[PDB]
Amino acid sequence: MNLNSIPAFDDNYIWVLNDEAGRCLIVDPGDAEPVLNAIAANNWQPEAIFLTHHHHDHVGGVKELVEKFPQIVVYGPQETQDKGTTQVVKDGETAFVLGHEFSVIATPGHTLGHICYFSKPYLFCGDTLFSGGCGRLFEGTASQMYQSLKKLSALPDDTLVCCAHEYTLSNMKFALSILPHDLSINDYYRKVKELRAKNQITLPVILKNERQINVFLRTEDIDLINVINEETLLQQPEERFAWLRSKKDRF
Ligand SMILES: [Cl-]
Ligand SMILES: [Cl-]
Ligand SMILES: [Zn+2]
Ligand SMILES: [Zn+2]
Ligand SMILES: [Zn+2]
Ligand SMILES: [Zn+2]
Repeated sequence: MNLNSIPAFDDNYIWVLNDEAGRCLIVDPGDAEPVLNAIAANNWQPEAIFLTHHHHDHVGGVKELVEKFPQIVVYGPQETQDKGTTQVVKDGETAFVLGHEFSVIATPGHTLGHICYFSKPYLFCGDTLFSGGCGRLFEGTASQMYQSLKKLSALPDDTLVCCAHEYTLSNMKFALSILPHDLSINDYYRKVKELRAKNQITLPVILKNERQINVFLRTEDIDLINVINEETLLQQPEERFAWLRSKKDRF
């Protein structure tokens, strides 16, 4: 398969995988217009849409896409049944698309019903995991997001993190506000700053690298533990997650 990105709105990406014949899988199409344009420009043959969660910026384009291409199957969680899903998927299920079996992983936190899709190496993790960050907890608890990120981080090292928003630079500025001396975070911040200064996409990222630069994946890293403890004594990695997530909310 071949990966493509379609920008939408201010900072969304609509990921598309295509096979050699041009059949395609479209992930979280919040705006149909750039998707329809890309389908036509590339002569793609739409097969499926994957939805990760119910927010407008991920689902708004479904109706128009399926009107133009009624053959599309729309896979999504129960919380998207009223957003155009025609095949519900749940934790531990799979969807067979473009000749590949995608695993479905429930990741409550950003929304309660958020799911991620994985077919090695591609991880479509929506708004759960971002490069350098994680989703805001609009519906779920910090415990849920902590457990969700633990599952995603346990995927293979070569996983390509295909998240939905170009938030990487802001995420790294937050990281430096917590760990200003951390060399890996500083180096990745500079790389990202330069990509964005040239208007270049920062995604996808390799999970092995991501774990080293993402404070939300580092709650057992002694360096982060120690810096947090200079302000608030915390012994549980899950507590460090909630402390970080609340700090980021205010940043
Ligand atoms: Cl809104
Ligand atoms: Cl978010
Ligand atoms: Zn393959
Ligand atoms: Zn969202
Ligand atoms: Zn909104
Ligand atoms: Zn979003």
